[PDB]
Amino acid sequence: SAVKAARYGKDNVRVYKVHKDEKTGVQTVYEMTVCVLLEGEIETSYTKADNSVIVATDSIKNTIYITAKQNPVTPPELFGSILGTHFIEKYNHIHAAHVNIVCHRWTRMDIDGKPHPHSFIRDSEEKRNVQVDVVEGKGIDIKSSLSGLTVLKSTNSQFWGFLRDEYTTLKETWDRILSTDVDATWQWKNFSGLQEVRSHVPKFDATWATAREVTLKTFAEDNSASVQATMYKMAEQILARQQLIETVEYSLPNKHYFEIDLSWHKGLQNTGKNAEVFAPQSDPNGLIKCTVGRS
Amino acid sequence: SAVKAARYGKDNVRVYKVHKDEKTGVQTVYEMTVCVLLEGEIETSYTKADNSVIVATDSIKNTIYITAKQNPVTPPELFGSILGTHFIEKYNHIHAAHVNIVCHRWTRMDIDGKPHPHSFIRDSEEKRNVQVDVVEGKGIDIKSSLSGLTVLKSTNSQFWGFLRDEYTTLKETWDRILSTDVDATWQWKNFSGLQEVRSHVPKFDATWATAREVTLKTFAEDNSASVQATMYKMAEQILARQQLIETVEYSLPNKHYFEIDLSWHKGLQNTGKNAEVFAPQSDPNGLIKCTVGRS
Amino acid sequence: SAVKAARYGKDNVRVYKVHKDEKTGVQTVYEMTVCVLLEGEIETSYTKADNSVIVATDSIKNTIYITAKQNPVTPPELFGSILGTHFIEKYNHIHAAHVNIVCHRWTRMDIDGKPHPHSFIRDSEEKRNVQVDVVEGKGIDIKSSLSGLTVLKSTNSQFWGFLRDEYTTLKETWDRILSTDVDATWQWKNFSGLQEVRSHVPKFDATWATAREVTLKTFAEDNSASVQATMYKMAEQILARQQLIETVEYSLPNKHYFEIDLSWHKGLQNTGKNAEVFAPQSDPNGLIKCTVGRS
Amino acid sequence: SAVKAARYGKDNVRVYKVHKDEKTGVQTVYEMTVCVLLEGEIETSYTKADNSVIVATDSIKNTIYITAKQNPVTPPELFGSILGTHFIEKYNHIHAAHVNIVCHRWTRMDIDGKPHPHSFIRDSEEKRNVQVDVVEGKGIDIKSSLSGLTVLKSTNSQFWGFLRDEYTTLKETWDRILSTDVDATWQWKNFSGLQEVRSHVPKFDATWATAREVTLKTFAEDNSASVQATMYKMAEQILARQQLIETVEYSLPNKHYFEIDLSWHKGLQNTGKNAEVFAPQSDPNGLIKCTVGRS
Ligand SMILES: CN1C(=O)N[C@@]2(OO)C(=O)NC(=O)N=C12
Ligand SMILES: CN1C(=O)N[C@@]2(OO)C(=O)NC(=O)N=C12
Ligand SMILES: CN1C(=O)N[C@@]2(OO)C(=O)NC(=O)N=C12
Ligand SMILES: CN1C(=O)N[C@@]2(OO)C(=O)NC(=O)N=C12
Repeated sequence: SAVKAARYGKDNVRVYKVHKDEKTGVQTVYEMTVCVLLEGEIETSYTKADNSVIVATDSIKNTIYITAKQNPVTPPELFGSILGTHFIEKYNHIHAAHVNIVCHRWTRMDIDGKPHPHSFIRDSEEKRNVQVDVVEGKGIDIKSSLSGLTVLKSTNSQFWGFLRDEYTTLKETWDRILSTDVDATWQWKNFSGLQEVRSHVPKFDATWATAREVTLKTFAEDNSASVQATMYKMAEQILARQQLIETVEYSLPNKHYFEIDLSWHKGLQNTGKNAEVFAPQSDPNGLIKCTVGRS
Repeated sequence: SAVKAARYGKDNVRVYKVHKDEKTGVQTVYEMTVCVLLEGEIETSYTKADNSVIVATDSIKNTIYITAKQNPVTPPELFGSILGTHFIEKYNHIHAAHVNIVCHRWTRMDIDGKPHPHSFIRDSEEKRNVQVDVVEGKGIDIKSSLSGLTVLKSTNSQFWGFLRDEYTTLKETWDRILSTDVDATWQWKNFSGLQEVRSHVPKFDATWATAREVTLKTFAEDNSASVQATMYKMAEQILARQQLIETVEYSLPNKHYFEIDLSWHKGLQNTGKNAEVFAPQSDPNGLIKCTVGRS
Repeated sequence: SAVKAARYGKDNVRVYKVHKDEKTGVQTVYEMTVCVLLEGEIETSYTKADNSVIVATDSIKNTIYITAKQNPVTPPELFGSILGTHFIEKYNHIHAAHVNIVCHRWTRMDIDGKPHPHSFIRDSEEKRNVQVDVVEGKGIDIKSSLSGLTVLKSTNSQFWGFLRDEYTTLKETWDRILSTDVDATWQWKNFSGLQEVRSHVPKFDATWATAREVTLKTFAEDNSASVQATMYKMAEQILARQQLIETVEYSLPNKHYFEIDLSWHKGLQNTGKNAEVFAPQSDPNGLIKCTVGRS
Repeated sequence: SAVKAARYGKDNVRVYKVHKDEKTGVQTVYEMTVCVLLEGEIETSYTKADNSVIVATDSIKNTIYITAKQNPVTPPELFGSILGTHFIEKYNHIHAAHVNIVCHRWTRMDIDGKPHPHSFIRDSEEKRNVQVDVVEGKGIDIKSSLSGLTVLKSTNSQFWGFLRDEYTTLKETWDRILSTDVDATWQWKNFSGLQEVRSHVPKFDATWATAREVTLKTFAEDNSASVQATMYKMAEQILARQQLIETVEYSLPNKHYFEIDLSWHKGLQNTGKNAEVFAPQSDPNGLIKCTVGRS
């Protein structure tokens, strides 16, 4: 037997941080869930009971809190890069750090039209994420994502002209509901290290905002031929708007809303042109995935 | 043995309905989860295998869809009252109908400042609920609620002067974080029947909006002495603003955010006046409940 | 405005306790989730910012751990009664304590036929619960329950002879699948206080075991006319086997498994006598409730 | 822009199947959740609104049910291989099929010592899974797994001799609780196709049983130096017992149970040798991963 791969660390580290602007009195809050997994010359902790090579996960946790105290937690791409870099630089025998951050929404409350200085609402379960892979000698690989953005349109979605064989029962449609939970990931050009990441800091929030805006506008405006066609349009637009992105991945469930034939009851018409009441289906669900690159 | 209480029905009925304004082309969507449980002269289905008295739960489900097709689904207080009334009127032997409705948010999308005619976002997991108890000869009892409204304030919360004995370790504080998930219920005056409910229809959306506005404003603005003191202020204001409400119930978790002493690491100061990084606690949680009435 | 009802306390207190038999070396583990809510002369904490009457929920939490250290945590009926009694006796102004306990399964591992002295498995998500209401001057009300016992039978379930009207589409059946998640509660005779509870300690584990055995045997053996008929038989048997139980409540979802007509594909026969492949339905679900007493 | 990767299909397809032994009258039930995602010459569905190349996910769903009707659903490695092979053989332009199966437990009920012919219990939330990747011209890659096996031992776990620096607060221990949720995956030698899979059918159930037995025995019996050391022993034993496995992956959370110092209350001793009452921690959690191969 031989250890082919190993990684270990602390998952589900909840972190809150506040910034107090002293001039205005305005407070701003950040809340995240952090995972750090390490790789390196750790095989003997598995094979020979050698704990000497183990940076305890408890210590990893402490390190997350200390790093958040000493550094900005925004944008998450930066925080993750600082955190990951710390582990590979501090510990001679650690050669990679894998940092996952889930950012939770705390949106400033509006009270009688005024933004409140220190009151916030969890306005959506939509997340902003980063995956930061810091690898000794190969730089910093960042994947940024938004997830849990749930949307629905009541018309201007179609699905016809698909393959029909002896397995096919689905009727072609020129007018359906489309509902989905958007998971979109954009992968940055490899960064050489922390300096290069810092040099692009403004681009992170700007590109997240662009990706979200493009997603919503394209979903709302595309008279959709299919999930496939619509998601491709989103990706192509994001790529066109940020040079430093290599790939965009979308993963979209097709959350079906079924017509209910009520014609058995007093000839009630609730199908086709007359469809008003639908049965949202919990399961099963279509799952449509695309990775778009440049050429 | 004797059956002391019995109720039965269909739970977790997902319902979507669309309205198409033909003039403007504007579509509006409603999505809910419905539960209907019936009571009446049904004991023999339990005691003597007598299925003859059972309105099948499958039929209850059909009835929910048919009622949604034939009637407005908004406000939910009205829909629930219509639905409940149907069962007690249609079936001689059914004497009560218990209708629970969970309303899911589908907020119209804004695209370049314009509200989109047929595109929506699940903008929050916050729900609007009704419990409608239709009881033959005793009228219609409606409890309206909002739930899953998660809020946080970073200062202007205190907790001091509480009882201290040999079980007490908690330090008094004059500045803490307060975070909660608001569950608020307002119980209407008994309605004699469907006519009286209909006569008050506008009051339902208006009172829900008031309850939500009061909750958010009071939470944001109250320099809180405790959860108890703050929630009481919310309730008293709602009662003052709608004559037809008898009681308001609040149920508020105290979602603790703990200071992290980092003084063990290079004398880092992260407590009291210097507290920036906190550990949100998953469990356990305070749970504070209040029912406020008139006198 | 006037406070009509108030209660407050600590929820989601996770507790583990170990017993070490010194003779055998055998260890036994208990794990629970505890909620304690208090009532009493606490109105002024809500109405006048008077924290002086508040036993802090943090102190309630400490008290739960101290009580578990000083007393047996089994049977949960006893532990809950001790815990609740403490609050009403210690604090002059607290007049009721509501104690909910969820017991998690940690079943001893069998290794080559031998029970292992200190290794356990979470063998089921089935829970054993208690609700203990300790009310100053009115004694101790205990409701014991099992929940999350998920069962399925593949035949010997029927449902025919139900009411058929213009809302009915369900076909009568003489052979279906029946699947359910059993929630059963037995309510004890009021106890005068802690002495009387202690006097009946053996009855608690014995009655839980009886209730579970009766549930499983009756479910498995009853050629079921309906959920209603089967659940009544369970309840009547439990009542017959323990004098000190006043009522038994069952709450049973009907988790539907639908036939799939495949006759459209090469005349495949998968309905009625030929039904092999079924679609388990996530939602909606029947919900059947019964409370059985004595007469 | 150019599509670099694409896959699409149906997720969360719930499937139940019954076998009726006519001789004995014994029924046996299988329940699973199935995901099938396809790859192939499908780019134009994304880039040119060309639905002609799309095998509708609705058709994929139908195909899952038809395949379950026509073929054994056990072992899941076989079912997945049949299902995946169907898509690449039926459709000229589909070149890979990715089949994920989650098997749910339905354990036969024991009634007075007799196994019941048609009554089952969900005895654990532990799953048995397969991932079957059928790739045109490269054969069939099967990963088998067990997951959600939650275990706890109350002693004979240690953690000392780990790295100590200025980030370290964790005290070395020679006696702790160890609790984990076991996720173990074994990757089979590549199979050339369906014939070779069929030739090894007995090995699938046998190897799953071995992996589970080894996991439980090693966990229970190892006086653990660390999660790392213990999980390695499990993997090495599984590899030694089945020639046709290439790699074994374990992913183990370290579910912390914290000592509670009660010495502040009347000098109660509840730490070290006297630790009886512990606080199970929801989060954060260690996460320890290992892939073991041969050499
Ligand atoms: C109705 N429907 C399918 O049956 N397949 C799809 O995924 O769900 C698909 O491939 N494209 C769709 O947009 N709509 C679908
Ligand atoms: C810190 N804390 C308590 O210990 N009790 C309380 O509920 O959580 C309470 O009764 N009131 C509070 O607002 N804050 C609390
Ligand atoms: C098929 N079915 C119903 O439609 N109603 C029931 O609850 O689900 C009911 O009242 N009794 C049943 O056992 N079966 C049912
Ligand atoms: C106490 N503890 C750590 O702090 N790191 C570990 O993962 O949780 C680790 O690396 N090994 C352990 O078994 N125990 C741990």
